[PDB]
Parts: sequence; structure tokens; C-alpha cells
Amino acid sequence: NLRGVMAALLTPFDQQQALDKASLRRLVQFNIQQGIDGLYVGGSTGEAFVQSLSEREQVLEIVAEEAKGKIKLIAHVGCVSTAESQQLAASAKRYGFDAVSAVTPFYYPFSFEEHCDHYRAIIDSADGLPMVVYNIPALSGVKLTLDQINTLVTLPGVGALKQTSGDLYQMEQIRREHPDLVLYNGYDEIFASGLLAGADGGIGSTYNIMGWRYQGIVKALKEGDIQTAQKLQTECNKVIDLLIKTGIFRGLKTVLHYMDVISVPLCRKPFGPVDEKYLPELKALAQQLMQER
Amino acid sequence: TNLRGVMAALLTPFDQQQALDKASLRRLVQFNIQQGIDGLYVGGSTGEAFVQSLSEREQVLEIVAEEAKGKIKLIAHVGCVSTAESQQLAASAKRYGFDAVSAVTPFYYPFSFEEHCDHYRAIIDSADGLPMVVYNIPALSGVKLTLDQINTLVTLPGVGALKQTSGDLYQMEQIRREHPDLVLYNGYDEIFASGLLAGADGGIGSTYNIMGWRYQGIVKALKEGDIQTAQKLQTECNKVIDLLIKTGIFRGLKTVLHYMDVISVPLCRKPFGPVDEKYLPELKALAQQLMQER
Amino acid sequence: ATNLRGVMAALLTPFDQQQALDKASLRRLVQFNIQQGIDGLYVGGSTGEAFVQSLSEREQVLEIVAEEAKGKIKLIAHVGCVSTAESQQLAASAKRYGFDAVSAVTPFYYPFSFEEHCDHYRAIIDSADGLPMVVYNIPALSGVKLTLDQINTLVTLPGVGALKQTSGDLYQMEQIRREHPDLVLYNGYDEIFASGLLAGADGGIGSTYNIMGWRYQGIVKALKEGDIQTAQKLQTECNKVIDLLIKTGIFRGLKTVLHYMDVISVPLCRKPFGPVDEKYLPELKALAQQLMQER
Amino acid sequence: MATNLRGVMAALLTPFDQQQALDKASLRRLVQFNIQQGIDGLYVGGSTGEAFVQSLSEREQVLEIVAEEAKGKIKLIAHVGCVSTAESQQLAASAKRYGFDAVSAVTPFYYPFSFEEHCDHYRAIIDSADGLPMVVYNIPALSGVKLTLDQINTLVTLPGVGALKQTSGDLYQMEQIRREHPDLVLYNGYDEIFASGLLAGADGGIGSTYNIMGWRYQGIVKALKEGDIQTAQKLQTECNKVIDLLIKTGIFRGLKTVLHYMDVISVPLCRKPFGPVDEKYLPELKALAQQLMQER
Repeated sequence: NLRGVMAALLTPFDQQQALDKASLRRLVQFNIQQGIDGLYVGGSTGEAFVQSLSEREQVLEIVAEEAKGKIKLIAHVGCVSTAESQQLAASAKRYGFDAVSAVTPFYYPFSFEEHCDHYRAIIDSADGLPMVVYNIPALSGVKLTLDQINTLVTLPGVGALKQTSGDLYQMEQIRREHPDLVLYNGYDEIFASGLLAGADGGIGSTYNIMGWRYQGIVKALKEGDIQTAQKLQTECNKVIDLLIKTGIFRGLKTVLHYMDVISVPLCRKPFGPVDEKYLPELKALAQQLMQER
Repeated sequence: TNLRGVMAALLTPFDQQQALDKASLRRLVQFNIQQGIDGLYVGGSTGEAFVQSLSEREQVLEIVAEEAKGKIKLIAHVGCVSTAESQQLAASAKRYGFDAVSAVTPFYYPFSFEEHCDHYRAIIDSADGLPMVVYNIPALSGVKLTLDQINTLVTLPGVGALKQTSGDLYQMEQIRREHPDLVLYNGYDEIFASGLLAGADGGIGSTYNIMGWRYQGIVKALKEGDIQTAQKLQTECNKVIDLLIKTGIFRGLKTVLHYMDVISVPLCRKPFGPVDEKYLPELKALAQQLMQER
Repeated sequence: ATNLRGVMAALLTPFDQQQALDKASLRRLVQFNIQQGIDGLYVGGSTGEAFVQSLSEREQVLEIVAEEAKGKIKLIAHVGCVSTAESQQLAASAKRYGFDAVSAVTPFYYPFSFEEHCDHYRAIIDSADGLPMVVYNIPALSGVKLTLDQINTLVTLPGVGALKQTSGDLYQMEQIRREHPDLVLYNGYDEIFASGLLAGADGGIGSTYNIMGWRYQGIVKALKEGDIQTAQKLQTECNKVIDLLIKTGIFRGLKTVLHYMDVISVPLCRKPFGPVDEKYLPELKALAQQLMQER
Repeated sequence: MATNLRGVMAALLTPFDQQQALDKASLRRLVQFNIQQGIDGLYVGGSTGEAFVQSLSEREQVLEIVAEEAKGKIKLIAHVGCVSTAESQQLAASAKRYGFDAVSAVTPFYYPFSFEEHCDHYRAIIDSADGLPMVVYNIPALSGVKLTLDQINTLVTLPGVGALKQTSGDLYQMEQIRREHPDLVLYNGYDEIFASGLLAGADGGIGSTYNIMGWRYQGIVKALKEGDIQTAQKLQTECNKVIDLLIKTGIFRGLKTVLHYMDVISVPLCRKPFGPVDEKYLPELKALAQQLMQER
């Protein structure tokens, strides 16, 4: 079962921008400790697009060693290249992941038929692991229609869709057309509204520091406690407001650093460092979250 | 009281010659009232106001007032590209006894934010006391405002509400967070339930004309913490919206209302075309379903 | 000329302090344009602030311009409104006043289907009673993004004799010319006039022609004679001016310059358009001086 | 002449074999083919070279081979851009080692980088280019990065920047850029508006279609220089008839197919996810190849 609240894992680096293995292991354990349902590895949040294939594989392997069998593991193996995506998919299979995922190939304009074959090829290489189609027009530049999304999610081997779109009319339409589809809400800031529209779970970057709040919104809605659902979403958004200002990945890494999880809060260039003017708020947030749970 | 609630964006019934069909207009107003609607938003996109003359828009306002003033809330959309024309309609809305005025951000020409602000100020002045409902509808106006700009507009002297026709529910929540007492109408019918959850405390929509009770049902369900009921009602509304988008929204609605014996002739004004005959069977069945459901 | 090809100024509508039409200034502006050697005038479009004018006000302007320039220069009446019926009324008036052609921007705000757009133009053409139609493509303001195939269909509708192309896509400009060798094709963005002509346009309609139309005529001539350098220098000068007008606000900036040239009495635009920022007056006054001396 | 970057330069394609591996023989043939048709230089490792579906070592291999074939004969610009600054720096250092005349980098994409981050990205690559001029690459349609004129002005005035490849159809901006930077080497990026782009201010161009008909673009440069507008328009029109076709067939694969028919490329395949050319287009592509060979 792939339904649930899963954190989009960050990739800790050292001062020289190389993978910080110890911090990666610590972050995985930190997520498991807070009760996350699983981890989405190698996606935007893992800074996969500023990493080489071997580096992405290294992360996948380490995460599997740390969490396989404890929580669900989804490997984002997407690359612009189909061959590269297939290589990562085969590795994900070898490491024991529960599923693979791929963002619609970007930069170059590809036809819908080319997108479909891309997924089929990756699904083939995943050798049994279900595919999680990844729709994120804001970053990919690929704007799929409802009909195209319907076609992609019905491809043999596809078991879920990570929907990083704020269009909740489309979210409802997808649920209506696919009653049993695992549908992850992608934008943390509309989690509550996304679940109401039809999503049955979610994958997000901020889950790394406050995943319990999202689990709290799932519970609240399940119990009909709209008031609690809204309060939690509001608090999540006050945090997201900040992270968008500071830079999301580096902001999250900085909070995790103050929580003593990540040794060095750096992102790889061209991502710049956090503006020191935000440190007071990030430190205060880390303190608040540590007390909260 | 206040301006919070579920308000139908009123359609303007026309006769075979595209002239205002007063009799049908009156029937539609009473039809909405009987559905339990909290009020009416008159003279906006749905009333085909932008293909009407000022005199025609005033006529519709006056008649609606005659029919519903004192029974339900009445919001007059007096927006035009021209500030002066908007002001004329604002003055008339006051004269007819409306509860508030509203204006879409002036379109076509690219206006600076300062110009938009002065535009609203001028209309509020002519509204002579009636509160202003700012109207944000980027998809149709082409005006894309930032959160900061929206915050500035809703805090202008005389503004009492915002009709938010935007699918960005992060921004909906941000608006609610920054303005806890603001009357916030969800504009897109298809995300009503989620819009309320995000922070909207009511809504204004075109489809309320034929199934307003469903939207009232969503408000009640969420109020009682009945998530499943809210979702089921929204799903049903969306099945209808799916159809209306295919047939053309205004003409599809008028056609359903015709089959409900509310409107005599279901046509819209040119350039709007007639409904494709292949959709009539579905629209008739819908009309029957809604009537039996209600 | 027995055709509609040429350089036509998009006429501004002079208003008095009360925002009411300044007839005297309108007449002076029409005569000023004729004296500049303009080939014609495009009346009642964006530049005439038609969309913040009532139907009768737009008609009044059409009547006055006709009185002033009918038979002297070509006259194109932009009768476009969102409403088809309203557009038809202006088309009938344009015909009665003796205009050479009518024009209509793709109806905006509401999302109309392409078939609805086609019927819209057909209806207006009918009311134009013989006057050729100039389809007006201006996606930036209208929000209507037509495909090449849709544009081809529109320009070939019975009664259509030209296209005002306010688009910076010069690949599409060339494709239109390639598909329609004899089509009258007006370049809409003044800032790329020279390149637009090179791509296939055989004329142009623009707001800045009101204060320096001879420069655009000079560009046409320069290209006709193979004088690339002159065409570029002229376009560069026009763009230095356009840079300023975009900062000051185009219509009010143009009107202010015209006021300094003693053409327009009150350089005001109708609300929501605001007044020019006084900090720009020195540059606008200097520009007016430069243009007058340049003549 | 020794260091002048102005001119008409082809965006080089990367020939692959049936297994999607680099076809060295065809790559060398393509470089020679371009030199033979009088091209001023080559832009290597950009969008057209399918660099974004190639590894760093594969991109370096192409750079090295092209240098062996053309260094000293024509100008060589190495597009070393990657989303990653570090990878871009590696390619920049290799470009210098191989003897390229300049480096170039597309604005990093996918992630929404701030303008300051873009600036530091270019500065870092410029440092690694150690002397080779940088060609800023603005291509919003593919990168999704929409820069303002002020931002472009800031980028092209960074120390070490000697040119800008402007893949934008906004010819007002093209003129503004030329007006603000009279000495800036400015390459028109969209082949379909080459003539108008030069008229607006560009002093040269870089394009994918130059691989099969570069002499036409050189013809347009000459035509405009001589004040022969009719000839310039005629050539642009013929180029656009071809571009109309390539957009329908798929640009890179359509070009490779024509080059295959011209006996330059052994296998006209692009790397997945790019699909093969639809056979219904072969008649026009073969006829085009024949026409171009007749013309050349």
C-alpha cells in the first residue's frame, strides 16, 4: 500500500558540497522517529538535478540500508534522459525500494506520445516496482491536460500520482475518474484542501521538520474536526511563508541543522547560502518544533 | 447584519431578440430566493454585463431590487473599464437600495496598481456609503495582483469584502490569515468545499442559480464536521460543472433554467452562440434531476 | 491610393479638463497628422481610449474625423466592442460617415470559441455594408491567442481586406505574408516597425505616429531604397522615444508632447488612466522641441 | 579576426549510432561539412547537441573531438552550462584545455533560482574558463527563466562576458540590448527571424538549421550588408519553409535525417525520450536534402 504521508527527503552535504553520509542517515532516522509513513527519495528536494547518476544511486542505497522494511520507500528516478532514468530504476529495484517515480522529462519539448513511452521504458526497467507518475508543471514546464493525466495513470505498472498542482478542480476530477488511485497532494500549503478535494495522502519537503502536523490534518479530517485541520494548516503555512522567503531547501536544512540532525545546512550551487537576516526566525522555529514534539 | 454567505451570480434572461426578458428576470430572482440563497451578485460576468449598456445594467439592478430588496442580500457589480461609468452605476445601486457594490479590476488596458487603487476609491465615493466588494478574477481580467496588492485593496477605506475567483488556495488561506474579519467569497464553484476549508466564509457563483441548495448543503456539512457529505455534494456539483463547461456555462445554465420553467428563452447575447443541440438531452435530464432532488 | 496599404496613425482622443471630448483639439490633431504626411488614420481603437468611451462618444469622434479628413487620407474606423450588436452599430455609422474601412478587435474578457469569433466578424462585415474589414489581432491586450490557422481563416472571411497585427512574433508575420501574398498587413508594434516590414508587413498602424509619423514613413522609404543604415537609425530614434513613453504612460505621454506642440489643449486621459508624473515633463517638453525642430 | 566572436555559427548536432552511442565518424564528418559550407564557427554542447541527455564525460568527448577537427579553422564556442555550477565549471576547464575560443552557459533551470544566484553561477563558470570569454545564453522558451532587460544588462556586463546568445523573438528587446551595449557580440537565436533580428541589432546568429543550409544565413548577412532587401527576404522565406517542416517533423531528428540523406550522418537517431521521425515526412525530408545539395 502506497497511500500515506511521506517526506520528500533532503540530501545533506558537507562544506565541500559532497554527500554527508552520516547526516543523511540521521535525517532518515529522524523522519522515521516522527512517524512518517515513508520517504520519497531523489526528487526535487533531494537536489537530484544537481547530482550525478552515481551520486543519486549512492543516496538511494544508503536510504534503503537505513529504512528498508521500516517505512515505505519511493525512489524518484526521473531524468530528462530515458536511459538514465532506467538505470536509476534498475538500481532502485536492486536496493529494495517499494516503488519508483519520474517527473515528466523537461527542458526539451516532448510530445505526449514520447512522454508515454518514457514512462513505459522506466516501468519496464523497474522490473515489478509500481510507478508513481510525477506531475509538477511549475518546475517542469510540462502542462498536461486531464485526458493526458488519465492516460498516464492508467498505463500498465502505474500505481500512483504525485500531483504537485494547486488546481483542486483537477484533483477532484482525477479522484472521480480513478476511485482507487493513490493520489499524493504535492503542495504542502494546501494539504488540507487537497485531501478534501480527493487526495488520499501527500509528499512534501516540509514534512522533514513537521511531518506530524500533516499526519494531524489527516486524522483531524478523518474525525470531522475541521477546526483542528485548519489550525494545523495555518501553522504549516506560517512556516511555509518563511521557507519561501529564506529559500525552501536551505531553510529546511538550517532548521534541521539547529535540531542537530544535519551537520552542514548547505545546498549545492547555484543554490546560495541563507541570508543571515533569517537566522533569528529559523532558530526560533527549530526551538518551537523541538518543543512541540 | 453582514455580507457573509452563499450568493448566486445572477444571469440576465433575454428574449428571442436578445432584449431583456423582464418576466423571466423576475422569475429567476424569485427562483433563487426559494432555493434558500443568501443573496444575489448582480451585473457581473454571469449577467452578461459586458455586452450590455449602462442603461441596461441599471434596469436589471432596479428590477432585481424591486423583487428582492429586504428579502436577501443584494450586491451590485458596477465595474466597467471606465471609472466614470462605474461611478454612475455605483450611484444607481445606492439609489435602488442595494447592500453593497462590487467592481472587477478594470481590464484590457494595462493600468498601474496606483491607478487600480484610485479607481476603487472613486467608485467607493460614488457608492455613497455602500461597502465595496473587490473582485479579483485574473483568468478573465488579465490583471494579476500580488498578495501585497490584494492586501492593500481590501484595506482601502470603504472596502468590506473580496470575491476571490482564483484557484490558488494557498493565497486564499494567506488572505484569511491576514484579514480575520474580512468577508471572503470563494469564486470558483468547482472548489467551493476546499475554498471554504482554506479560509473563504462564503461564495458567489454562476451555478448557484440551478443548485444553490447544494452549496448551502456544503456549508452546513462542513459546519457540522461532516466531511463525507461535503465531498459528495462537491462531487455532484462538479459533475454538473464538467457538463456546463462543455456546453458553455451561461447558455447551459439558461437552458437548464428553461427546462425548469424559469426562463422563457435560454439564449445569450452575441458573440455568445447557441447551445449545441447534441447537449439538450443531457441538459434536460439534469433539469429533471435537480427538480426531483429539490 | 486605391488600396489600404500604408502608414496610419492610431488617433488619440483629446479631452478637456472635465474629460469631455475637446472637439477643437481633435480637429487640430487630425490636421496635424495630415500635415505630417500620414497615409491615413485608424480611429476608435485602443489609442482613442475607445474602451472608456460610450458608443455615442465613439460615433461622435468618427463623425468629426470624417468631416476633417474624408477624401484627404484613408480612414479606418475601429468599431470593435465585446458586444456584436454594439460593434454592428458603429460599423453602420462608419459606413454612413464615409470611412474607407472598418476594423474590430477580437472580442475580449469572456472566452469565446473560434467559431463565435468568426460569426462576430461576419456580423460586423454585414453591417459595414461594403466597407472592407481589418481584422485586429492584439493578444497582449485582448487576451485572445489565435493560432496561425485561425488567423488564416479570419483574414480569408468574405469581406476581410486586411489585418492589423499587433504581435511581436515576426516568424508568424512572415508566415502570414507567405500564405497571403496580397493581404494588407499592418505592423502593430511601433518599436519593431522596421523589422516588421522586413518580415512581411507592408505598412503599419501605431500610437506614436501622432508625434513622429514622418520617421516611420522615412523607414518605409529607406527600406524601399535598400538604405538599411538609415532605416535602423530611424527605428533606434523611435525606440528611444518609445522607451520614454512606456515609462511616462503612452497615451498621456503622447498627449503631453502634443500639448507642447500646440496641438492639444489639455493632455488628459480618462480615468482610470492617471495624470503624467510631473518629473517627466522636462523630457517630454524637450522631446516636443526636438521633434518640431526635426521638421 | 583572431578573437572576434561575431558571425554565423551552427549549433552542432551530436550524431549517434543505432545504440544511441556517439558516432565519432559522423561527428567528424558533420564538423567538416559545416566548415566546408563557410560557417564562421560552431556552438558545441548546447540544446542542439542533446547535451541535456548526455553525461559530462560524453559532453567533454564531443568537445575534444570537435576541437581536434576544427580548432584554428573556425571559431569554437563550448556550451558548458548545466543546472549545477560545479559540473559547469568542470566543462569550462575542459573547454579551455581543448583550446576553445569561448564558453557559454544557459541560465540554470528547473529550480527557481534568484537573480543573484544566476549572477554568481556565471561568475563561477567565468572563473573556471580562465580567460575564455563567456557567452550568456538567454532562452526562456526552454529554460523557463524570464529575465528582465535590466537583468540581461547586468549579466552581459559581468567581467568576462563577451557575448549574448539571444533566443528570444522580442525584437524590441533585441534593439534595446544593442542600444545599451554597442560593442556586445549579439547572436540571434531563432533562425526563423534571422533577417529581422539582424535588422533590430543582432550582429550574427547561432542556430540548429545552419547545419544543413548555413550558406543561406550567410547570404542574408551579405544581402543586408549590400542593401539587397529583396534577396534577404527571399532567403529568409526559403529558410522558414524549411523551419515550418522541421517543427512538424521534430527539429533535431529532422535535421539529422536530412544530414543522413546528404551522406554526412550514418544513423539519424536522437536519444530517448526523443522518438524517431514519422515516416510520412520522409518524402519532404529527402526532397529537401536533394534541393540543398543541388543548391550547395
